[PDB]
Amino acid sequence: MTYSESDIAIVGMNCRYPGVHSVAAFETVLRTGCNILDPKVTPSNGHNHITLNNVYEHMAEFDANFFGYSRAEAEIMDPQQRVFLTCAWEMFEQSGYNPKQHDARVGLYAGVSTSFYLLTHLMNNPDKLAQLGGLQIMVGNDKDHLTSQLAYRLNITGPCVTVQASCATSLVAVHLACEGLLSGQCDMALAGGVTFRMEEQRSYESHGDGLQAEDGLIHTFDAQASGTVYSSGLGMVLLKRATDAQVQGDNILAVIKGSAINNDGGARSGYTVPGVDGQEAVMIEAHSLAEVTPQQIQYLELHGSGTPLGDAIEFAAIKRVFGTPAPNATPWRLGAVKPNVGHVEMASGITSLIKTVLSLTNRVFYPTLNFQRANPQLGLEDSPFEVVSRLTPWPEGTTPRTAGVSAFGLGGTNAHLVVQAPLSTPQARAQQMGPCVVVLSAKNHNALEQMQNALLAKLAAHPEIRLQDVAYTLRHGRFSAPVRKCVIAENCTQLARQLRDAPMVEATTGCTIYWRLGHRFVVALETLSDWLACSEVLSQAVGQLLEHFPLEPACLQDLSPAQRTFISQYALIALIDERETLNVVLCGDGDGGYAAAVLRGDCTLEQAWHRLNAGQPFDCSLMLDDAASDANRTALEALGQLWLAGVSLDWRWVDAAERMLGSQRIALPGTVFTPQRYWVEAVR
Amino acid sequence: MTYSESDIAIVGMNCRYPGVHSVAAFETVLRTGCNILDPKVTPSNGHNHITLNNVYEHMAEFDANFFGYSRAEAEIMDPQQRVFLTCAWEMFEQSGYNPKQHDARVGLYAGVSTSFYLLTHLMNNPDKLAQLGGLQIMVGNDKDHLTSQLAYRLNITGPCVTVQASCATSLVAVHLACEGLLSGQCDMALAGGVTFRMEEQRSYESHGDGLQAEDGLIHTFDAQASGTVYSSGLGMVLLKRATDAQVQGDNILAVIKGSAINNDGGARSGYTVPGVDGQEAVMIEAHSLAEVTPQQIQYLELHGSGTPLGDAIEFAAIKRVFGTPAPNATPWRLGAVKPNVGHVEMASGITSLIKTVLSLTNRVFYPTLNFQRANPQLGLEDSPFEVVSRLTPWPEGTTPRTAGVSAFGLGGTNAHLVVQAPLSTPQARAQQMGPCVVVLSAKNHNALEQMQNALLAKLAAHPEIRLQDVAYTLRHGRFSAPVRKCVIAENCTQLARQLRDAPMVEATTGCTIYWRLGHRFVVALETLSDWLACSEVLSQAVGQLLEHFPLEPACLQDLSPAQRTFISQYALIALIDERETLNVVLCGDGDGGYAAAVLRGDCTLEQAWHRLNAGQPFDCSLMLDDAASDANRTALEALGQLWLAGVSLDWRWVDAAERMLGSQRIALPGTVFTPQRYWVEAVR
Repeated sequence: MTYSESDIAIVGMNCRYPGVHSVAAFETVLRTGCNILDPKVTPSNGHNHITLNNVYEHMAEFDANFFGYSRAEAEIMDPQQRVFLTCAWEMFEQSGYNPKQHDARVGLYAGVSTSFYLLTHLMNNPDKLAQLGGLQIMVGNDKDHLTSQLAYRLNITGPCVTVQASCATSLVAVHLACEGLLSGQCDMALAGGVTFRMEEQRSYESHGDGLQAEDGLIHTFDAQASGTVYSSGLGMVLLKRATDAQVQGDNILAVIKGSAINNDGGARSGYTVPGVDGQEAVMIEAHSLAEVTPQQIQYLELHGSGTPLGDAIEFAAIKRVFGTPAPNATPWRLGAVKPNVGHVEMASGITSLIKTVLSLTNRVFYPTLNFQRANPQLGLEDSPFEVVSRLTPWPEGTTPRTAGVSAFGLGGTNAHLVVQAPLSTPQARAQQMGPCVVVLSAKNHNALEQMQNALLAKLAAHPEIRLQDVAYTLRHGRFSAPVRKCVIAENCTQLARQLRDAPMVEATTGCTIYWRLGHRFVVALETLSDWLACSEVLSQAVGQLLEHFPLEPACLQDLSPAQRTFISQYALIALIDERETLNVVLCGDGDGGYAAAVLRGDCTLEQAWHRLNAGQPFDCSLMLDDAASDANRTALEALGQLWLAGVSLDWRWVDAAERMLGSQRIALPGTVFTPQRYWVEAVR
Repeated sequence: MTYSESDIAIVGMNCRYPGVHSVAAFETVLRTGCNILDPKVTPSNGHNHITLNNVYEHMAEFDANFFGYSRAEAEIMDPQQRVFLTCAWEMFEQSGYNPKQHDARVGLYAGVSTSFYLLTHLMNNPDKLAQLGGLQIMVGNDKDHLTSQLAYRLNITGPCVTVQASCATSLVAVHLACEGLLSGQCDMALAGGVTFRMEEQRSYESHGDGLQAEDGLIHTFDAQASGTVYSSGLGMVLLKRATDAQVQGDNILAVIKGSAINNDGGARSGYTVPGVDGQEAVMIEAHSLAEVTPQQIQYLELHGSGTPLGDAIEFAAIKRVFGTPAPNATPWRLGAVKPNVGHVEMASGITSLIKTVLSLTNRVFYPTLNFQRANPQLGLEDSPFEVVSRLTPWPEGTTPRTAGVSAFGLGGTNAHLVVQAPLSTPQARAQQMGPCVVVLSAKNHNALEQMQNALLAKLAAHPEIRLQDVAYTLRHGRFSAPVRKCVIAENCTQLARQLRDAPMVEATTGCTIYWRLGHRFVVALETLSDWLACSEVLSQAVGQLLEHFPLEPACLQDLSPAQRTFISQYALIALIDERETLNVVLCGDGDGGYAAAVLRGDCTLEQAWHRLNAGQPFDCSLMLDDAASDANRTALEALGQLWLAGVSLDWRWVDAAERMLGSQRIALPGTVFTPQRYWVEAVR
């Protein structure tokens, strides 16, 4: 079985919370069932003064330098935007995608809280408030820019939309992303949200309203639910069409089957009140679009605000949508993330979604905290529902592991997802040992060193990581920085000693590329066919020589070694010259001379072709010759020394020369930022 | 020919600018070629101090009362949000749609500037800054709420998304709207933007940067272009699937054939610089999706910022996309709205779009101001392009009147539309005189009076308005307020004297509805079939009597008058009781008695049916009887007096009794707001 046409694959995630600096770490919070807010309640004038760990300490830090910001620009730029950017770049790398260069169209769908940095900090520094130009202050803080910045810095030209929808924002984004994928507007999309609280917002005063918790604890669905608790947080995911992700060497974490967004409309007691009708509606719609009955969903990731009324309503809407299960079917499992990491105004939804994805991949229901006793008004006990309060393994059913994710925003804008485990990967992967081109790059040697050591460290830690993957990932999923290092290895072990002994090369732009064409250079049918398959211009010119367009593997096999030399030789240098006319000198040997004369431009292709069939020869250094080493290998090294010399390659070239089948994008170490503090203080 | 599946019809518009309070008025500005900003330049310290008419005077005013806001809520609520809401309600009414009640799913796609009200006014009233609760201040000002509020107040449950994309916002919204229509997520959608400048933002200091005009004039594409000029402004449109709009009595103003949104990505000299590549790309994409060659577009509505560089780039991108026209083809016409009403940060796009739609409907190219002499670097002269600087009629070609609309936002987020004149309306409209049910409602008599007079005024002004339309519009396009007035008229003339003589009736909820069923009540086949067609429950119950499900017109025609009485009679009261079980007393006469006994619940339908075929009778006041007057008429009055008594009707009931064919939604007077000032002042 393969993925459904409407199936959106999650191929990347990233998140930040106070003291939680990686998805991996977040997972740990969920697993160990930790509450990062660590609240502190002080009775205060009949109310409760509550202090939290709800501010993302590191917000001030940024590699302004790396992202091309002046220190000033960085200081007025909203932390939210900065950290979001950093995180995007990271996630892209971790998902095996070169942040600044994109084969396919990329969409940006994301939202952000108001810039309390602006409101509290910037606006209380009358100096920097004007000395750096109001317009730029706006560029630094107006929500609109969140996406536009990322689109600049990651050179993204797809749909680019800052989406805003109170608490639902992140999931609304996710939805609009799926939409933009399925519509075709983009081919891969980043969707997410970010909400940072300033230090001034660490505390809060509890009024007894039932909106904010009296005890600083989100007692989702618990009898003691007194309200919610707001925190800093950031979340994002990388989505693409499952059908594509399957064959594009993506690690499909999970699949959004269907999504929906709506509003409670006027079916509520007042603007800021949830609407059973609406939540019901959205869930129904989503489940419909994901073509799933409630019975086929095992888990639901609640909004779980911790507000008595909100919880009460949400659950009502749930009961309505789910109804009764098949006799003796296990109850529906309910969970909530907000107890763990607080309510993250914008990045709530995506947080829940991430929690879910982790729940799926790890095949566990993670505990929902502060749940000591179901709230009477839910009547959960009699219901076929139960809140998860212990790490418990996600049992396997006759249908896929499947969960629903709800984000119900203040103001009544709602979003719902159906998320499903991915297809089990039938991996009879006869991992082929063979030469692989491993490449690292950085902005300076010192970084490259660190990258090197980090990678080696990873490989050493995970001996099961296979080279095909590494080599691939380090090509497609990383940007070609100016300081480079390239190695051809047979295995991750060997690699260490090579990498270390290998030289670091700063691209010296615009040198002479010298080409020695040897007698024989017979590269593999696959390689040549893939190479030619990279350019219409070639495929035609060759199609005419072979009297057979389009070109087909067999078609090439008929060619004599002596010919395939000429053709292979030509093809490569022609691809290079096409992508970038650089200073290319040539020099041929026997069967090489022919190609050499063509590429030089002494004659036309067919001219030499006929002359080669007639046997009428002609009279940074690279060579192309079986004699020296396996043609294919000679090609890899050839390309490598090119890249080192600072030529721009289409990695497909290398991929085709490697012929590594079933290679995979993997999460490796990546860009090494050294960020500084960029912060404006409020002048008292 | 009919509309394409992907064709989105614009069926409503609305806008506000300083001193421009209606679309109609805006049109006047465009026609008369007026520049509302009326700048004033004062030499100042080597620079120019410029004062404008760029603040929307009335922002402070609102019918908080009408929309259910406490004066506090209103005072902290962002003017942008308020005026937007008011305008939405208005536009809905003017497009013939009941703002608070929606047959189909409605989507909200809209964006808003940062709340300078918050920043400048609210935040300088330390009192009201906390005395009314931070959370509510956020609810009042955070962009997120723009849509959510509207969704509440207009009881909209569709997709609800605050979209943000700098200058492109409004058009990005429009796009996402079309998307949500075509995707099916909604059935009608409001898309728009709003940007209000506070008084503190009226003037500005000209630095010579080339970003803001030195003379307070947007010289789009003109040699003297020194920059742009920012203003207050609001815009919105009402969109739905053309194919539907065609048959749903909408006035299709124009059609979006295709749309696209993208970003300049990294193809620019710096974050705030336009990217030829990107603008090129977006236009191309759009034109592709609208399936049009440049040659099939006559007009382009420029971004026309008035910044030398921005204009220069835009035009380059245009040249690239359009190329050369067919020999001796008239040149492409270029226009820009920003000279007329300034640059409206968020509502620029939608403004341009409206200008375009007006350009189309009025079949004219409106003048682009401040254009005395093309800017050298454009090289417009040689180009097959021509900036429109005179009201000039839009000639007819062999292909439809078709234009492109560009919105290129700072930060590189771009949007492009292809907008086309609608299909010419084949209106063989044999306008049928006949009885029509005209209904007015308001919150209090005093309002109802005003509404009355307004309406009569309109009708008197436009004697060509046909009653079918009026009566329809006043049913579907208006909310049933508690103070009501209902009339059955034969023509708009007659109507006046009826409306005046008619009583105003305050719905007294839960009175007794008395039903007299007369011997005969044979309503038209159409009417009965439509009535039954309103409820599955009925269509089945009758389908069983007639042994023919689904029901077909002919099927009913076979029924004897004496039967059709019983069935018609039943059907109506059954529909009423279905929609709302009210206290319904009954009383029958001959053939009536049968229905009466059924509805009373003495027997089951078929029980009386068989008894009627056997001829075995039984033994707020309304009656149902040919004897009194044409059955159909009797039904209209019946329904009317119901509605007056304050019953909730499905207007389809009335529509079906009227049988007015080809009725149309028309722009009449509507809800009468009496708004107060809600404003927080800055405490110095």
